[PDB]
Amino acid sequence: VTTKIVGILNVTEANAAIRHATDLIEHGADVIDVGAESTAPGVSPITQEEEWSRLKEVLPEIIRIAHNAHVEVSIDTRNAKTAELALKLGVDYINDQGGLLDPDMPAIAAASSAKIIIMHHFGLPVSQDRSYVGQPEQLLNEIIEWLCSRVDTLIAQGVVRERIILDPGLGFGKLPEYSWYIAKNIGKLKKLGFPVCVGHSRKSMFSLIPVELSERDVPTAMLSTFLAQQQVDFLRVHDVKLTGISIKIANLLV
Ligand SMILES: Nc1nc2ncc(COP(=O)(O)O)nc2c(=O)[nH]1
Ligand code: NA
Repeated sequence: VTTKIVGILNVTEANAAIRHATDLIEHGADVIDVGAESTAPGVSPITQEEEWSRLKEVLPEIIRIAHNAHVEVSIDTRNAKTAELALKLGVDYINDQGGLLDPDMPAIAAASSAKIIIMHHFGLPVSQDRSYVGQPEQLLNEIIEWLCSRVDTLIAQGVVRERIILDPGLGFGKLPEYSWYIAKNIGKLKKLGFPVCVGHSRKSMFSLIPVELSERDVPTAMLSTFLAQQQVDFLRVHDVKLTGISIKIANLLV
């Protein structure tokens, strides 16, 4: 099971971010995903310029410390300019949570040879007015078509096919029942032949198993084990130690 641990580093103090990145490295992260725009339901969006001013103080040291430890760095942004600036600093992935919502994102990814995650959503920020209703199978078919259209855009604009990673965006306009349905059927997304990233960690989908937000890391790890068994290529998680345990258990079940 080649599943990589993508440790979440939210910077929404610079010194505290460096300490968190260091702890994520020491507990076994394969990638540090650095993000400065909270996408939580009540959050109003910040500008790309404000986003970058939060990142530019921490990203050089995080990149140095991670690369020194042979850990990669991902930039979690919907803005092509932020991805471009982060790429100049040396990050390894664009985690394009907007899924080419910025029309300049393909040019940035292609001109940088970076790996790119594109994540499905019903618009950002999330809204209860923009939420899927209907048959769960049809939702999965829609997510696949939405992602495939964006894959085509990237390849046409010069992004190599091997560098594209697909993420269904659990929770983004997806009520808990639908997010579990997608996770359970993640193999159908995997059958497209692209690496898959899943971001289930602490998500409101766990409200369905009455587990409140503060206690969700252990339930997250239970699902992490299942996702690792399905050969999901990247898990975007808060607790890197527990996720390492989940992947080792999946390996022992092969
Ligand atoms: N690729 C990807 N990126 C993401 N970025 C942010 C969040 C929001 O979750 P957080 O508030 O816990 O960071 N979820 C995802 C996700 O599921 N996939
Ligand atoms: Na590296």
